[PDB]
Amino acid sequence: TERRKAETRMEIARAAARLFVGQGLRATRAEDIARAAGVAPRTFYRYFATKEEAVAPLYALGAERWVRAVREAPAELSPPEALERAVRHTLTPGSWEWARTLIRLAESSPALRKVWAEVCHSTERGLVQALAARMSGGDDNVAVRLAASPRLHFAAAVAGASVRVAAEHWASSPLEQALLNLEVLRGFAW
Amino acid sequence: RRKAETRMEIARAAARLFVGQGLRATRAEDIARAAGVAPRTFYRYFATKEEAVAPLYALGAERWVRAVREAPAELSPPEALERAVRHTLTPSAPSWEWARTLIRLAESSPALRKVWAEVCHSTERGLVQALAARMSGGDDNVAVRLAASPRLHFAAAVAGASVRVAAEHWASSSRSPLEQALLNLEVLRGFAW
Repeated sequence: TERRKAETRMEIARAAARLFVGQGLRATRAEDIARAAGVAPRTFYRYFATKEEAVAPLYALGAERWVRAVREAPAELSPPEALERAVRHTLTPGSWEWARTLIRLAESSPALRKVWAEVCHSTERGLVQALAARMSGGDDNVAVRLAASPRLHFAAAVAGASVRVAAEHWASSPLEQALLNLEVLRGFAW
Repeated sequence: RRKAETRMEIARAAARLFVGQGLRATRAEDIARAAGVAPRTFYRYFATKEEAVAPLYALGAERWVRAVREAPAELSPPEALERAVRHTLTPSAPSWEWARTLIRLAESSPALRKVWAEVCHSTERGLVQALAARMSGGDDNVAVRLAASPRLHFAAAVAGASVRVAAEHWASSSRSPLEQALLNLEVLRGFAW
């Protein structure tokens, strides 16, 4: 593995975030982010095509924590339990306000909305792979069948949406909403 | 204005090429040539080759939202939702067959997946406005309250996902997206409007 690429990507991301909240997206330019990250423009563009794409790593961070929390939940737990536990772990504060502002920024920028939508959408497949495993009964072979299941694809989307929508509303106006939202899966044919 | 006309011409050109030659083989410059436009003009509208398909995707998504809005007023939201799904996912095979291919392409390209995810997500806000109006009782003032409702935001997301997921599976296998979408929607049976 080489996480150095990954290390540098985050450093740039954290720089972009401070600037976007500090000065706004329009005022901030890709070149300014590079300066802020203590790196050359050529390097910036090696990793990101545009200023807005530079936030993705921060978003990915929140989303991966959620998926990991589902995967790491104790085996004995049921999926909706695992889902409830995951939500609570992430969205009950471990900063917090800075998250609120970064998501808030997406409401006002199409380009940032794209990044946000893209990160959340990617999370879905991961989440299917987490849920599939949990129900798998240990057989990877049995699991792979379930991960190709449209029913599971939809459930994953609904769980994702429960958190994402809450987060979005929280930012524009999250725990209480996400949990309320999840209730819609109560009956779900897992 | 003109932008949209131009944007679609480029998009149709990209699509023909992606199916004709594949995504990797095709470059942004080739799309411009195909669209009868200079590269500078291409980049005026799109940052990358994959972003050029968005207008085609937007087309399918706007059909779905429009079908919710255009449903007869007397219809209840879930009825309106049911009507929209049926309209949106009941087929002009060349038009239906193209869609299947373009969505299929997303399964194999991360960059296209981004474009696909972004178009479907945009649809959500439009849909909340449509649903809010339906329940509005005509008062825009009463409507705006409902459009700020987190319960409605979630329901809109779930309806969107019901169609999108079905569409995605439809594209990847050798059926009707309709059956899956409706099945998926069942999760809103007795949702609180």
